[PDB]
Amino acid sequence: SLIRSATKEDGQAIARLVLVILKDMELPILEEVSEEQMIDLLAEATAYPTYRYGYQRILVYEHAGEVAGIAVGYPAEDEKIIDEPLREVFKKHGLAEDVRLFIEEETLPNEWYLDTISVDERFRGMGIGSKLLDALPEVAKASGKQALGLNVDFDNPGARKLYASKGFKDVTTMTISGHLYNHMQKEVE
Repeated sequence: SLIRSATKEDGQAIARLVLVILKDMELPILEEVSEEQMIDLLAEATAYPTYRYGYQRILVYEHAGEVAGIAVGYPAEDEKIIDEPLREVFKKHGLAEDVRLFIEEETLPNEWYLDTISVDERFRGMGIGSKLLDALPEVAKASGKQALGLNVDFDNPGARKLYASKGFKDVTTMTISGHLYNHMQKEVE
């Protein structure tokens, strides 16, 4: 029902969705910090313009006036600065600043890079991811980028078919933390 860019008040909702990703990565920080505290830390980092999951980097899909899914991405040149805000928030809260997060080696030069499309578990099976993805060319374009890019795991040929059908084309191959990926791009107006 509504697609809009995230606001500062979408912090907790974005943080809940991001928690799912962390931990699916099995980040060791989740053994040391409770879920509730991790959500608070993430939400606070959300308020930084440059954060990986900063609201300014995020498109929201609103279903029944509630955050149902988010699409998150950034210019490729921003990849080395995106995790700094979360390290700053950790330092503020007395935690070690050098928590293991993402390996920052996944983009190609000159794309708007799609980091994640995440759909709330309560709203699966409703087309939300695929609609968020339809909205993304205009985001790349407004960013001055002529390519929108992404990585799909080799063992996700279903997702890869989905992106193919939306105009994405295989461009390279990457290995990140043992997993192999197809890097795909779609040209933008």
